[PDB]
Amino acid sequence: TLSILVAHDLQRVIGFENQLPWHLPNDLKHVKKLSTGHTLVMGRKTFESIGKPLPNRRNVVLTSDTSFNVEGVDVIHSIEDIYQLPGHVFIFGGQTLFEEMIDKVDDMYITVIEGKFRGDTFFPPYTFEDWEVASSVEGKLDEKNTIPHTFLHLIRKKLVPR
Ligand SMILES: NC(=O)c1ccc[n+]([C@@H]2O[C@H](COP(=O)([O-])OP(=O)(O)OC[C@H]3O[C@@H](n4cnc5c(N)ncnc54)[C@H](OP(=O)(O)O)[C@@H]3O)[C@@H](O)[C@H]2O)c1
Ligand SMILES: COc1ccc([C@H]2c3cc(OC)c(OC)cc3CNN2C(=O)CCc2cc(Cc3cnc(N)nc3N)cc(OC)c2OC)cc1
Repeated sequence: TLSILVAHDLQRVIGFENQLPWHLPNDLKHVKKLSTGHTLVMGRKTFESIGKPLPNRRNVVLTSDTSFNVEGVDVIHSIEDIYQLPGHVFIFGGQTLFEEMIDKVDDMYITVIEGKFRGDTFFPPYTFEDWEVASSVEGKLDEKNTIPHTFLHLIRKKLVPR
């Protein structure tokens, strides 16, 4: 099973200057809960943004750099390699990988950041015409989590004759 895992704002911004534009602890907890025990596939720039592999899960980094070899990270050099990874694979970012994989994945776990941030990287456009909302859950707010956000689980709709 192959899934997208992403947070994007009301304009589909996902990043600014190789960082998340928002500070939202709850969403990182969301990521931790969904991806723990499973596999993360991310592009080279996304990895360097995090700097280290995330614990208790397989970290896979896609890069053309044959010299890439980081402790705790498996490396792949093409998209085709993704499909031979076992278990639940989460496409973890960033913009380039999302663009390459949005037409290939079974489902998407999207955190809609209900605000407008300055960004320089975006999630590709998509329509709910093509995706069923398996679940939609408002994130709870507090003094440490102040930006409204909604957790979506979207599943690709089957094309049928009507
Ligand atoms: N949910 C979120 O909000 C979220 C999640 C993740 C990341 N982000 C953000 O996304 C932004 C980064 O996105 P990005 O598009 O600039 O970078 P990216 O997708 O993380 O990394 C791009 C790099 O991935 C490698 N790559 C991608 N496709 C490849 C292929 N087919 N074959 C070989 N290598 C491939 C290349 O690395 P080489 O150049 O080394 O070959 C490419 O330069 C950051 O701002 C980050 O904050 C946001
Ligand atoms: C306050 O609660 C926290 C704070 C930090 C974390 C820690 C953490 C620390 C751990 O060890 C204790 C651990 O072990 C199990 C697991 C985890 C899990 N994630 N963590 C991170 O640092 C990664 C955060 C992060 C993600 C993404 C991608 C992403 C973003 N969002 C969406 N929706 N999709 C996504 N593809 C991009 C980032 O930059 C570009 C980034 O860096 C800020 C966990 C919980």
